[PDB]
Amino acid sequence: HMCDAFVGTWKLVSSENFDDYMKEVGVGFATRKVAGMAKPNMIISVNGDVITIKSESTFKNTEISFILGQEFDEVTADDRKVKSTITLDGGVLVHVQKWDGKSTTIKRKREDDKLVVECVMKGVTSTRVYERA
Ligand SMILES: [C][C][C][C][C][C]SC1=NC([O])=N([C]C2=[C]N=[C][C]=[C]2)C([S])=N1
Repeated sequence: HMCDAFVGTWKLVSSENFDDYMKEVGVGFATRKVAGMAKPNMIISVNGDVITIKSESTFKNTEISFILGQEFDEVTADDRKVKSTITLDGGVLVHVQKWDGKSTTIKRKREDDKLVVECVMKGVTSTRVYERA
């Protein structure tokens, strides 16, 4: 019952600073535009120790599966090849991506009836709020 409050199908309801976050990450113009237009559903499931997170939109359908604390290689929606580790820290799922000497952290937390995603790259934070579908 690790992560139960995260499990489910979630729909994006608001975004702030995502274009600026993607700029800082290095996402190019055309991908930023089409990805910033995405209205993703985030689908989170658990089977034993394996957590799966899917992001589905008209831009891309992506899926990762992982065990907490155990690094994996990921291809991101914007085609970076990154090394990822996801942990649960005080109720927050913390996802760190490392590539080309850079790092970004994506945090997922439950707040009221929302799932709030905070994406940080150097000084820039984007907040992406989801509700149950
Ligand atoms: C750069 C990226 C792009 C994307 C595109 C599509 S939409 C979406 N997806 C996803 O997954 N998410 C989570 C994350 C991850 N990573 C990073 C950040 C975040 C969100 S909130 N949204």
